[PDB]
Amino acid sequence: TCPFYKKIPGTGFTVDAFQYGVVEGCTAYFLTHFHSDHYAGLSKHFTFPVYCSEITGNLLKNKLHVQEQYIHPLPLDTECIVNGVKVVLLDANHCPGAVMILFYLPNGTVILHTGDFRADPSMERSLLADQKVHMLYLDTTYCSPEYTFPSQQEVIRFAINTAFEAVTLNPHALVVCGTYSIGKEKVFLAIADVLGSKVGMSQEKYKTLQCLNIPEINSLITTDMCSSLVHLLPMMQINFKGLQSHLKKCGGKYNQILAFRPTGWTHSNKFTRIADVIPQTKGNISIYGIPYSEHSSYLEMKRFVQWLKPQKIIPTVNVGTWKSRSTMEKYFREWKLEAGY
Ligand code: NI
Repeated sequence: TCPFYKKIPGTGFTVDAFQYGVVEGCTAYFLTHFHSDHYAGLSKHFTFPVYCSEITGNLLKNKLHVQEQYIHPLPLDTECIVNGVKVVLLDANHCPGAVMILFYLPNGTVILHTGDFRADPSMERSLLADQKVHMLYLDTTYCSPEYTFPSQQEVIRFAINTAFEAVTLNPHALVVCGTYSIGKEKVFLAIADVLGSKVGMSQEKYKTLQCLNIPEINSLITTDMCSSLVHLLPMMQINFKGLQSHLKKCGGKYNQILAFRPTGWTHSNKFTRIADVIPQTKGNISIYGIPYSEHSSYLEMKRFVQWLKPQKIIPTVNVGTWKSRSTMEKYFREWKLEAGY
């Protein structure tokens, strides 16, 4: 049954609630981004209205085969009316098409649902600056102080230099990148750019990237593996056995694989810097895990919430244990006391 933290009170609205069948009294279903835990339930046999971004729209149409009539895309940074309630979609700085949603309730209450996000100081100069937020439904994925990680810019610099070096030393070395969802496209595209290659992928994956309104995308990707020296594979296949297997398949064109696994956080972040990261090697195969996060670090989250100063916070991640809930409420109190709201 639909949990409370996916219901928007004083509306007929839910957010990311597609796996509970028909939710008693919902007139419009919001989808924040195209990730499977969030869209779980949608299919071609869905007949209620779905509100989302243009890009999340292209993906529901073309990947899930939801029918054109039930997909309601909205532009970002624009005041829009939906069943008599003013709403605004903002960029969540998560994966492509990922949005936060502001609800302006008839009674004067104002609600922000972050979906998944990586908080940034640039959000402090959006339409959020213009008025007061009473409730915050918050992505709390890394809501604990141990969770530190570098900026996206730093991680990309590391990857670019690592790849460029290894390929300038051995022109017969292949770079391979893992993927299982949308998001994190920058890793493989920035590596391809430094190497003057296009990225090579399956037909299912090419299709997915065609949905994302990436500028000049036809110039950056391809389904011809042979012409491309950066290859995407399913993340499951990023291990010694899977890569060895894939090296066989290239037909004596390459003698070395360098590979990148974009992890989230990993306990090595408590002891080591980005500059100091080392791969796992076995023969002509090396695999780097790199901490490219599309979620807030603890400090980024804290800063955002302290600037926003909401009256109530309702977490949407790590809600399933009493220990998690309790730990989060302590950090929310600390934040509120340190900042005076
Ligand atoms: Ni997500």
